[PDB]
Amino acid sequence: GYINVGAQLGTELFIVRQLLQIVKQKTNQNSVDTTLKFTLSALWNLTDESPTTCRHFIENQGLELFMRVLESFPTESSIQQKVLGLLNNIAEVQELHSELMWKDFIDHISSLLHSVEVEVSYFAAGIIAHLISRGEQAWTLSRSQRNSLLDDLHSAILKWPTPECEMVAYRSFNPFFPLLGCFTTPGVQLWAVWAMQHVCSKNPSRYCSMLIEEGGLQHLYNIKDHEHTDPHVQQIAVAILDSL
Amino acid sequence: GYINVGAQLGTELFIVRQLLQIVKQKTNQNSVDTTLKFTLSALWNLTDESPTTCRHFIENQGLELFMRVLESFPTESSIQQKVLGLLNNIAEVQELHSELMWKDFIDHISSLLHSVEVEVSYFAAGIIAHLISRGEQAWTLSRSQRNSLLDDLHSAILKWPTPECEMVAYRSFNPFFPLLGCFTTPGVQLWAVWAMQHVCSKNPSRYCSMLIEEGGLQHLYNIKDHEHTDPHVQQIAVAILDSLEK
Repeated sequence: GYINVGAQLGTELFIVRQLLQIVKQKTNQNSVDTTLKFTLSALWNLTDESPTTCRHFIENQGLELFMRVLESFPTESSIQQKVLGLLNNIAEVQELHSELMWKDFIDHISSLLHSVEVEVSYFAAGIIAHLISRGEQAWTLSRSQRNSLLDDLHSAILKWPTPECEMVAYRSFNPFFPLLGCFTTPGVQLWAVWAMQHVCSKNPSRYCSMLIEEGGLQHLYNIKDHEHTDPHVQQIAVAILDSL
Repeated sequence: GYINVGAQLGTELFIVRQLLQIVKQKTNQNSVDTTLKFTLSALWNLTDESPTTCRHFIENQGLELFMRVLESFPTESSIQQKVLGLLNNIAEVQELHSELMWKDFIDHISSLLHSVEVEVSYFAAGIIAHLISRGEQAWTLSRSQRNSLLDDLHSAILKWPTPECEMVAYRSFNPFFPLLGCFTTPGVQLWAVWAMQHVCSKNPSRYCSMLIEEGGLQHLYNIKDHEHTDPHVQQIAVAILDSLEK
């Protein structure tokens, strides 16, 4: 039994609200506890493929709470991966795009995009890739930054070694397929195919089939035979292809 | 994206721990507020048809804390309803039966059975009907208390007025069906049939179809033909029968 029809949703957004509180007290205490990392992980996981959870996160001042954990724990890369991992999930939500066009934010993840630790800059890239993928009209901050970041995206990826373990898990590749078509912005394209290549080669049982069943092959073959394609994007896309 | 495959179980049992802590903190400040009430509601909903959550609750000192909740707010009937609704979900998980064989726990539930609020009494009854259902074998507490609870369970159900609104929600009637076959212990069936009639009465669009789909009719049709049946248990049988018969 449960309390009333339609009440499970309110319970989940309440849980979000309480987790964010635990984040706010751990940050006031400057206390990098296991409870705090458990909490950032819970938030991260609850925003996976949940625009509703993501919008609740934004409306409870989450974006500013998290800019503040990034500034309070500058040397904590585990904390930085979970923060940015969630912000990557937010970045996937189109209607939340304007909410992320804040300058203290872009400027911060833009710093993290140049972290040499792929477990941190992979998600900073994901955020940026998703935002740029809208671009033109949608970019309401420094048009020089968008054009700058588009090059920093493309070049940070080239430097990335392959990760030790899996840094991330996906239930679906659908949020990547819009990126795959962004020929005019090759770093956007390059993060998506790099992302796909990474998870497929670490755990092909789960992901190679997922990739094929959601039509990913179509998109990858589409990059390949659209031969006016960035060569680094072509490189990875044909490497994902000849592996299936 | 999310942290790693199969990690939603660790995060949700972490949630159960953090909610229990908020209960502990609100109880400690005598703060009966929206946070406390949301947190009880959250624990209630999270234990719905979820033996892992029920077990994590018991393994993280849930039972002790919730009785400390009943003892701290003895007139807060909204708190009591939520507390007893969770404990009713736990009373459904047979693996957990023994963990609820604590006389101090049962004393609380027996006492709340006599509440003048059906919204509170209904859930004490539910914990009791399920526990008496497990059979005199699994009842590691007194037999003189097990039987008196059956007389009280049965006589309480017949005192209850029609509640104003739906008191509870369910996704499946399955946990009730074993209760329907307790011809030995009538008040246990009476809770089951009263509860089904309550939700069909208040929300037939939802429950009249759910009850039929899950094979509830044959369980009721068992009660209509078995002639050595409790009369009150039998009359609710037929009234639900005809109501479901559209």
